[PDB]
Amino acid sequence: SFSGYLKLTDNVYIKNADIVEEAKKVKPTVVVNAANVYLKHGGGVAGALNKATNNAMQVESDDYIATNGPLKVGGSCVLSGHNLAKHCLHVVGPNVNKGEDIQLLKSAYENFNQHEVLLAPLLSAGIFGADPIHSLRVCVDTVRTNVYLAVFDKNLYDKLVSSF
Repeated sequence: SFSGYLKLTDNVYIKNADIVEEAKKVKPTVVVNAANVYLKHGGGVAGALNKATNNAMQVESDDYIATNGPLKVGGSCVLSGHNLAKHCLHVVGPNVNKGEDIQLLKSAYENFNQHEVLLAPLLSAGIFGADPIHSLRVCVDTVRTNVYLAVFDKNLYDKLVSSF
């Protein structure tokens, strides 16, 4: 199972790790993707997860969008985890860099409560533009299921732990 995590709360754990490498090692039931409404996995965590699946995640996602249309900001969908996990929970956090409402970050984290255990990134962090310290706070105050957070950046990981 998950190893090397620092326990933050009863159910939230954190590790300085590449979520792709973490998924390949653990092969969790659920890996969370930092998705956009179109499921266009171009950069950040989404681009990295999609590249690890040899673009199979993007092919599957384009078929999902053709059938269902875009997700809502704060919403999610469950798709295959391919070679990374049993399932991928594509969750759309607000992108501050597109003027999206940061209060939708709580709604985005509520999607995690439908899964008993998840490997996840901090929603709306990185290229989505939100403050990762705020994202971790919303995560701990919203997610009640077991969430194993992978923070790629060591300097950000240290700042998150030291300011928690």
